[PDB]
Amino acid sequence: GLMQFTLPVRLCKEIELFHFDIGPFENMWPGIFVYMVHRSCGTSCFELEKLCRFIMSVKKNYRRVPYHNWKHAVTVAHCMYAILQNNHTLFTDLERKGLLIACLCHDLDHRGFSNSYLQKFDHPLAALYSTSTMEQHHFSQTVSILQLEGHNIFSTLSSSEYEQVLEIIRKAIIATDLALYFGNRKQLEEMYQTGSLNLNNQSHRDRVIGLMMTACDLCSVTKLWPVTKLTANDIYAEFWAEGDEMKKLGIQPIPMMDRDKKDEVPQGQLGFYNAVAIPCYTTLTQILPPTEPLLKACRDNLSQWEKVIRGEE
Ligand SMILES: CC(C)(C)c1ncc(Nc2cncnc2)c(C(=O)Nc2cccc(OC(F)(F)F)c2)n1
Ligand SMILES: [Mg+2]
Ligand SMILES: [Zn+2]
Repeated sequence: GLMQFTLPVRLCKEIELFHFDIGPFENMWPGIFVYMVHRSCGTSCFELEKLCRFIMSVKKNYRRVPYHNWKHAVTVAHCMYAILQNNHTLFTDLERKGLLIACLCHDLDHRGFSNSYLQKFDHPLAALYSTSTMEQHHFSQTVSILQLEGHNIFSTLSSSEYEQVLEIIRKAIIATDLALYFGNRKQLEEMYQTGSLNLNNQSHRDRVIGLMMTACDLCSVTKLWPVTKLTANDIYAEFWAEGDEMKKLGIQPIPMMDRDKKDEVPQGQLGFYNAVAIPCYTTLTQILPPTEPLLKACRDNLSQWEKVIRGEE
């Protein structure tokens, strides 16, 4: 009970900031997650023996891919932690429990290929889950691990609290399907502007959690430019591999996934910032004003890509 996780001074201070990088020491990441769980949720939230066994099972079920790896799981969980800590009173106990676990589990068993590639390959998962293919698989993987003997971190919740938390996690993971983000933000924009947004409405909370999940999932665009730029190599490493696999199926991939078209990436990032990233962090700042540093970091990084295209770097 009295066993608190403590980080070195520099991490203890920087972990509270949105632009925190979790560092290259893999063996510190579980402790960084437990630290955030204890401060975000409480030391009572989870049995430490069960939590530690859950964390290491999740880690085992993330693959050795360039981007959709264990580091991403923890990095996304950290963004959620920063949003929850800056929005203390807005979220219930069950939501702070569920969401940190949802983020850690949101890309479980990712092979580094899009829902689109699974469909064109005719992968079994595409037959099992017609839409949001990988995300339904991520939730499936999350339930499987929870049901491993001595892994059920929610055991002390009631039947209805258990069913509520797993429903928060399912919606949260399904919302990381970027295909579902465009309509979710648009609805949230209308609701905010017409002033019909109501956080006591469960359907409206769901949409706001959805947007929070997109913002956490994209948080690599909200880091210091050195972090954002080097993470962008890992992301394009996966895109170009999928491009290669499309060519193998006899399909020219989109320029974004074509390694023969690397020159187009700077402009491709501009579109992504303008079409997805900036809108996402703007709506989020409108609903949750203390999340404004994500929008500011994201705009700084937009400018850095503009500087790449102008040949200044
Ligand atoms: C896996 C998924 C959630 C979809 C994702 N995550 C991070 C991304 N960028 C990133 C940037 N810097 C560092 N780390 C990650 C991109 C991306 O660049 N997506 C992208 C890039 C170009 C065009 C495009 O089309 C779209 F705008 F319609 F989404 C999408 N996509
Ligand atoms: Mg995903
Ligand atoms: Zn992700």
